[PDB]
Amino acid sequence: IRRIGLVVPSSNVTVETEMPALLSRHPGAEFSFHSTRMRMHTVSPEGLAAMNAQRERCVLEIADAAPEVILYACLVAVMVGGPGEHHRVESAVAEQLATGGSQALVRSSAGALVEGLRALDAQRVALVTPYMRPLAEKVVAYLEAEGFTISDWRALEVADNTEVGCIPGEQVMAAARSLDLSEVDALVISCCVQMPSLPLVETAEREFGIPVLSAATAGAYSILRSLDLPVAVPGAGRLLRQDSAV
Amino acid sequence: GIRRIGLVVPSSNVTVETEMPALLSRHPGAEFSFHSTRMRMHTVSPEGLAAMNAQRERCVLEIADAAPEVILYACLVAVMVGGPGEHHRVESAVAEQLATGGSQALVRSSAGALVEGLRALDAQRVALVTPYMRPLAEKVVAYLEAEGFTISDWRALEVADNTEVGCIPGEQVMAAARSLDLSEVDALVISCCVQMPSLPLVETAEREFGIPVLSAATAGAYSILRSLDLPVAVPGAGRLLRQDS
Ligand SMILES: [Ca+2]
Repeated sequence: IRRIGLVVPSSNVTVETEMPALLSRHPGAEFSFHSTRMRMHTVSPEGLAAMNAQRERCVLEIADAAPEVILYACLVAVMVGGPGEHHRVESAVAEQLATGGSQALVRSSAGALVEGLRALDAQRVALVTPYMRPLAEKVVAYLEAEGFTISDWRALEVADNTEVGCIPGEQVMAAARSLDLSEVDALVISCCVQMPSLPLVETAEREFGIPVLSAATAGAYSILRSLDLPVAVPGAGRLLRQDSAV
Repeated sequence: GIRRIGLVVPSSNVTVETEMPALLSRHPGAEFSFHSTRMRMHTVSPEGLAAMNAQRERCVLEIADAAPEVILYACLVAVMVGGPGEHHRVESAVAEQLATGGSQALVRSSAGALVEGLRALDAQRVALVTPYMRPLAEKVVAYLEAEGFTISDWRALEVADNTEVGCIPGEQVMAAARSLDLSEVDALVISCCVQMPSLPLVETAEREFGIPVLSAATAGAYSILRSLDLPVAVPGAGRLLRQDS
């Protein structure tokens, strides 16, 4: 049993749901999940700001559980900091654990997404997101700093975090179908930790004929690579079954 | 046996072609050949920089022709002036040019190799020496900050002529090192520029400062080795270049 530490916005309900679910289809490894929450309700530069300020407390709480990896699941709070903020966040967290002899590895949803995209050899990218436009635009800037080209994106503009957790798959699929994907390497069908997408990932891949992924499947990828386990997890798109194919 | 390295250099750049073979012919397990094409530039300003960069595609066909095993785009400041993550885009563009027309040569840029080498060292807190004008020096800093490094101090020698840069004494570079505070620093980038001479200074720097030092040239040397899947074991220049021994 591998203990995974989750740092999540208090109103987030989708990471604690999707991570266990797909990681339970792993061929030989078994996992357990352990959360600490940072208070946020409205996804705004101010909502993000007050949340992010709680990190120090959360890291301390979750390290008490001695997990093998900690996933800092606050994706948009990282990216609103702009170019390479996931490095300085992951670093800050590592530094903090180093103060107390924790052995935990660190990954973030922002890092993982970059990792999944690079694992795909993706250059041209499209994304679907529930954010307001100004925020959607920040996610896009951040990705372009990582070398990707955002050809097309969609922002459903749903600011209340609770409501984001309730976006139906059909709203998400429709936005995805409105996209021009002809010149696109990968579709990030959920660029948000909160917006559900899991039951969609595999089907979208089949329909669109290009790799599909989300913050969650990419988190699951990062996690698996960090614990040296086979990425051979079925039904969550090609990203997650790289070692079954090569 | 002999591994064909490609160099795409600024026309007035002199150091890359001196240092890259200097250190790389010090490998006990492989020998190398160097070959280049030139993008004209005389003034290291946003103007000349852009007009140099516009020459990339011609340069890259020219060198493909020789069929290098790796093509080093040899510009650092010319890459970093174009914004966070520019090296990815430039490498991608070159790479795509090559495949479009046969060549399988691997692609690396100094800017890239710099980060790769900082990262292989496990550096977070970095100090640096540059020849540049401050406005470009700050751009190089911003670029490295977006790559997740903390630039805790830097010197900027402020020498706009690329020829002046190359004629740059070890009196000056070594002096700047000693200038910077390094009591929190993990790695020295003793020269951020592929034009500014640094090498004789470098292996000593480490033994002097107790810390991993490097430069674009050495960092590009490291990156080349890794790309060619050769052991990194090159003398006289930092653990970075001798970390497999
Ligand atoms: Ca990067």
